[PDB]
Amino acid sequence: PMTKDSYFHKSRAGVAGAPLFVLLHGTGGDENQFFDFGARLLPQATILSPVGDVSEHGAARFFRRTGEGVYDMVDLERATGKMADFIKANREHYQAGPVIGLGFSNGANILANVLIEQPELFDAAVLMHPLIPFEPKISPAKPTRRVLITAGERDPICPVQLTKALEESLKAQGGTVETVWHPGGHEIRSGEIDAVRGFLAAYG
Repeated sequence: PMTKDSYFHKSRAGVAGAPLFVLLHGTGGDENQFFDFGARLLPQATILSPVGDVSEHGAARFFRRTGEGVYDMVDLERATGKMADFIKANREHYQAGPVIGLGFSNGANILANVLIEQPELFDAAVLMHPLIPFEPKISPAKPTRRVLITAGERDPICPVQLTKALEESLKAQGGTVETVWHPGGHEIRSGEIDAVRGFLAAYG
C-alpha cells in the first residue's frame, strides 16, 4: 500500500478548498453503502468512502469486538490511528478544506473515537446510532466543530443513556452538538436523513 491508500476505498475528487467528506459504513456494509449518498449531499466535496479492515466471518467492520460483542480497545486504538492518518493524508492529496464525516453504527463509533482522540481534526460530524461504552477523557475541539447525533430511543444496540452521555462528552469538548431522536430501533428513519440534510447544508 501507500499511506492515503491505507484502506481500500471509493473516491470522488472534489474542488480544492471544498470539504473532505469521509463516510463510514455500518457493520456488514462496505464502500458503496454511503458513497453516492454523500456525493448527492455535498455536490462538490471531495468524497472518500473506505471499506473497513476487519472481517467478522464475512461482515466487514472498522475494529474488533470480542465474541459476544465487547469492543477490543487495542484494535480500536489501532484503527483510530489508521483513520486519522488516512484522513490527514487525503486532505493533502486532494488539497481539501474542512473535514466532515458521517458514520452509521460501527462507523459512527470509529468516527466518534477520532473526535475524541484527535479533537481538532473534524469540523463537522454526523453520528448515526453511535454506541460508546466507556467514558471519554475530554480534550478541547475547535469552537466551530459541529456534531449531529441521530438515535433511536428503543434501539436494542444503543442504550439511550449511552447516547445521552456521549452527547454530553462531545458537548464538553466545545463546538455544538445536536441530537435528533426517534422512537424506534437501530433503523435509520427518513426523519434522520432530513436532519442530515439540514445539518450539512451549512457546508455546501
